[PDB]
Amino acid sequence: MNIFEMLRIDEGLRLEIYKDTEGYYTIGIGHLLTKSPSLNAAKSELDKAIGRNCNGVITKDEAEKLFNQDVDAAVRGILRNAKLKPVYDSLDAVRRCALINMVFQMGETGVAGFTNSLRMLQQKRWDEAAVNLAKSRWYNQTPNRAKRVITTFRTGTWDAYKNL
Repeated sequence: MNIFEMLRIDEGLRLEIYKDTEGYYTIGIGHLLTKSPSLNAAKSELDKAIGRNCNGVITKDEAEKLFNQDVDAAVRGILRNAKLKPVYDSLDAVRRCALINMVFQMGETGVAGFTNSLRMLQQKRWDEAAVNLAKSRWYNQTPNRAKRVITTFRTGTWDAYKNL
């Protein structure tokens, strides 16, 4: 299991514009297009992102290309962030995938806000961090995905995904 397979399980693959859990316009493998209510704004962002007139639909290849960019941007983002970098540096390989997953879903800014949880992971207090991470809007809104990530931080194994 690796970061790509993990995120592909959590996000799914859709080749037509769709609305995410929060109601925003998304395409491919969790690629957020716009928070704007306009399907037109969305379609415009889409063509800009692909470099073609897509008319709301993309190919598998296009979805994967966007996915490759997003994952890369997530990693570079963590590495450039004063709050996340040190946490990332401190973790083992599997747990690193867990942090990457959070950043891909909620952005650098959002994860950087989990101050106390970040501190606990850094200290390797696994159980305590899992309990703190569950006290969030994130967990309440997307509990099955949050649980998978949380289990990953808890155990340092891919058990939560070996099912899926």
